[PDB]
Amino acid sequence: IVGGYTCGANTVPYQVSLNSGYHFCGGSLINSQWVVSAAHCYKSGIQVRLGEDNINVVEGNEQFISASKSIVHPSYNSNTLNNDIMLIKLKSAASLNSRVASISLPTSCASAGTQCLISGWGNTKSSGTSYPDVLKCLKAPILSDSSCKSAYPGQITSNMFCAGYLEGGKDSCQGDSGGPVVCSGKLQGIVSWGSGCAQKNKPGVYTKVCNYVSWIKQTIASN
Ligand SMILES: *[C@](=O)([C]([C][C][C][N]C([N])=[N])[N]C(=O)[C]1[C][C]([O])[C]N1C([C])=O)C1=NC2=C([C]=[C][C]=[C]2)S1
Ligand SMILES: [Ca+2]
Repeated sequence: IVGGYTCGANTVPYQVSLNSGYHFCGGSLINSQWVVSAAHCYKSGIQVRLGEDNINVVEGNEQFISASKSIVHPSYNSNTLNNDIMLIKLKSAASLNSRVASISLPTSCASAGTQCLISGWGNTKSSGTSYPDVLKCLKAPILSDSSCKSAYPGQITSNMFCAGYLEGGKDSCQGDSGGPVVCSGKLQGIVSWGSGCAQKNKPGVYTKVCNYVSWIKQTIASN
């Protein structure tokens, strides 16, 4: 997260870190046994880390649970990142508490202009590299589909939306993928991609979760 601020220990209880010997992507807890992340974050041997703040220090509120299965969206396209979403099941149910909580799925898609909270342990510099150990936060509005497609002509599908500021300086970045975009108490986006980080006229692109609620509910119910 570039241009954001330190969230505060466990102020984002649904935020999870996907670990394969090191943090490689973020994710969102949707219930005690399931996590939502980006399809491009898929890999074998994933360990979900909940209740984290400083990912390099065991502070006392974390729960490390191995994934038992991963399900990449049936229409995921690794080249264009269309349908960039995946489900990860925990080998054992997480113990839900105030610092480890699930985030609700959308009932309807959010409108442009709606303010959202984007979070992650990604790079904090737009022209360099500096990874934070504590969770970073960023308030960002959903941009019109017009400004989104204008910035990325021919690259935006109906399964993506842009959020951020066209002026640049504030945005998600590498290390944030798979992470949450929460608006009005619901998971509306998943950190997906973008042109560089926090660059003017190049806002962050996020998977549009509202288009997948049906798939998520049916998939988790059958697995
Ligand atoms: C993700 O943390 C980043 C998030 C980038 C957010 N960008 C924005 N908000 N301006 N995404 C990657 O860097 C993606 C994935 C690839 O398809 C290409 N790239 C683009 C164009 O954004 C990460 N994803 C990966 C990382 C490391 C290795 C593989 C995927 S970090
Ligand atoms: Ca920790």
